[PDB]
Amino acid sequence: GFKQDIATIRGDLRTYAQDIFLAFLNKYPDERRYFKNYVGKSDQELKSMAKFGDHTEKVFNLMMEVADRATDCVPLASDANTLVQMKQHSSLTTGNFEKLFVALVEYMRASGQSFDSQSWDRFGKNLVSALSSAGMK
Amino acid sequence: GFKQDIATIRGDLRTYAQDIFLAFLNKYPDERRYFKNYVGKSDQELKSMAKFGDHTEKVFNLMMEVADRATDCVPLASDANTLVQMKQHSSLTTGNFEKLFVALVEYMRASGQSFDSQSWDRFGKNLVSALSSAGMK
Ligand code: HEM
Ligand code: HEM
Repeated sequence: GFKQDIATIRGDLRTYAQDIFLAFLNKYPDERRYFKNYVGKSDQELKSMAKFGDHTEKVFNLMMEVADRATDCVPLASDANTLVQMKQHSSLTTGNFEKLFVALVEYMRASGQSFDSQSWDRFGKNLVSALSSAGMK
Repeated sequence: GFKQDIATIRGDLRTYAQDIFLAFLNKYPDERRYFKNYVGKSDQELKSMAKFGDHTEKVFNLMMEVADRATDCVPLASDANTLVQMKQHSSLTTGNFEKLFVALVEYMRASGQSFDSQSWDRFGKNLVSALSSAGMK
C-alpha cells in the first residue's frame, strides 16, 4: 500500500526520482519551461547532467517526507505551507502539481511493481487542495 | 458515503443525537457518571426532558461540523484543540471518546440505513489520534 510505496521508492530513490521526473517532462513538454537547462536534451543526456540527478533526488526526498507525515494520504498543513513559500515555487499554480501527479500515477500503473497507484492519486488531490488553502493560485 | 451520512444525520439531528447518545450511555453505563442530571432516568424519561434533547443536539451539531470540515476522515487540528480545552471536557481522556465512537459505529451497523460505517470508524480513530496530539491524556 501507500506506506509500503514510500519505502520502495526510498530504496532506489535516485532511479525512481529520475525516471518519474522524466516521465513528467516527456508527458508535459511545456513544463520544461520552468526548468531552463533541460530543454534540448534527450533522456540520456539529462541523466549525465550533475544538477539533474542532484536536484531531482532532493525533490523526491522531500515528497517522500510529505507523504510519510500524512494521515490517510492527507498531508500536514505546515508541509503545504512550506511548498508554497519556497522561492523556487513562487511562479507556480496547483495545476503544475496536478500534472506532476498524473505523470507519477501513470508511471506507477505502467511499471512492473505493485504500487498503490489509487492512493498516490488521492495524495495528489489532497496536496493540491492543501496548497490552495495555504495561498497558491 | 461519509458526506451523505452527515446530510442524513443533520436531517433529523435531534432524533439521531438522542438515540446515539442513549446507545452510548447504556452500552457504557459507567460513563453516565459525567452527566449528573441524567443519573437515575430511563430512556423515555430522558427523551421527555427538553434540556436532555437540547444538550445532546448541541453535542452532535459540533460533531457534524467537525466531520464536515475533515478531509478523507481526517479532522482539522484546530477542531481537535477546541474539544480538549472545552471546560466541560477538562477531566476526560481519549478512552472516553473511543467508547462514544464504538457505540456510534455499532448503532450505524445495526440500523436500517446504509451508513458508511467503515468511514465513521476511520473518522473516530483519526479524531482520537488528533486529541492526543492536542494533549488530551
Ligand atoms: C510535491 C511536489 C514537489 C516537491 C516536493 C518539490 C520540491 C522541490 C525542492 C526540494 C526543490 C529544491 C531542489 C534543489 O535545491 O535542488 C525544488 C525546486 C524547484 N521546483 Fe519543485 N517540488 C514539487 C513540485 C514542483 C512542480 C510541480 C514544479 C513545476 C513544474 C516545481 C518547480 C520547481 C522549480 C522550477 C525549482 C528550481 C529548479 C531546481 O531547483 O532544479 N516543483 N522543488
Ligand atoms: C466528538 C465528540 C464530542 C463533542 C463534539 C462534544 C461536544 C460537547 C458540547 C458542544 C458540549 C456543550 C453542550 C451544551 O452547551 O449544551 C458538551 C458538553 C459536555 N460533554 Fe462533550 N463532546 C464530545 C464528547 C464527549 C464525551 C465522549 C464525553 C464523556 C464521556 C463528554 C462529556 C461532556 C460533559 C460531561 C459535558 C457537560 C455536561 C453536559 O452538557 O452534558 N463529551 N460536549
